Amino acid sequence: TLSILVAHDLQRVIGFENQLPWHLPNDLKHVKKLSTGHTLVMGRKTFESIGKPLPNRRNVVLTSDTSFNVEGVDVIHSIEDIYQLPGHVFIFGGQTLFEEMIDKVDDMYITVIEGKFRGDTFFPPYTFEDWEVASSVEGKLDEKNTIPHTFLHLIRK
Ligand SMILES: NC(=O)C1=CN([C@@H]2O[C@H](COP(=O)(O)OP(=O)(O)OC[C@H]3O[C@@H](n4cnc5c(N)ncnc54)[C@H](OP(=O)(O)O)[C@@H]3O)[C@@H](O)[C@H]2O)C=CC1
Ligand SMILES: CCc1nc(N)nc(N)c1C#C[C@@H](C)c1cc(OC)cc(-c2ccncc2)c1
Repeated sequence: TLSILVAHDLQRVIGFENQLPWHLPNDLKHVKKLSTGHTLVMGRKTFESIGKPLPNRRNVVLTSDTSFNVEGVDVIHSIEDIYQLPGHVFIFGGQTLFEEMIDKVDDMYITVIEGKFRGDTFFPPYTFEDWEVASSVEGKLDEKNTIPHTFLHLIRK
């Protein structure tokens, strides 16, 4: 299985100055649940914005930099290398990788942040005409999660 995993706002904003424009604990819990034991694939900027691999899953970074070798990180150099990864593989970001992979994924796990943030990086446009709603779950609000959000699992038609 090849899946996208993304949090985007109402305008499909995903990033601002190599950070997430929002803090949402629930969505981190969502990601843990979903990806632990599996593989995450990310572009070099996405990785470098955190600088440390996520524990308890396979962290793969795509880059043209042939001297990239962070401990706990496996490296790939082409889009093609993705199809050679065994298991459930999550396209994890960022914008440029999402743009390359959106027409190739089986399904998408989208967290919709029901807000409008300033951004410089965006999830590619998509229409529901192409995607079946497998599930739509409204996120729960509290003191730690103050921003409305919806977990969408979308499967290609
Ligand atoms: N909200 C969310 O769910 C997510 C948001 N983000 C955000 O996205 C932003 C980063 O996005 P973006 O700027 O597009 O960068 P990316 O994370 O997509 O990384 C881009 C880099 O990945 C490498 N790469 C991509 N495609 C290829 C290829 N086909 N062959 C070889 N290398 C390739 C290149 O690295 P190199 O230059 O070294 O060759 C390229 O410069 C950040 O702001 C981050 O916060 C990221 C993930 C999720
Ligand atoms: C969760 C935010 C998020 N939510 C959703 N629904 N999809 C995503 N693809 C991302 C994402 C992402 C990128 C920016 C990322 C890469 C990374 O490299 C492994 C570590 C983290 C991270 C680890 C723990 N705490 C904060 C951030 C985030």
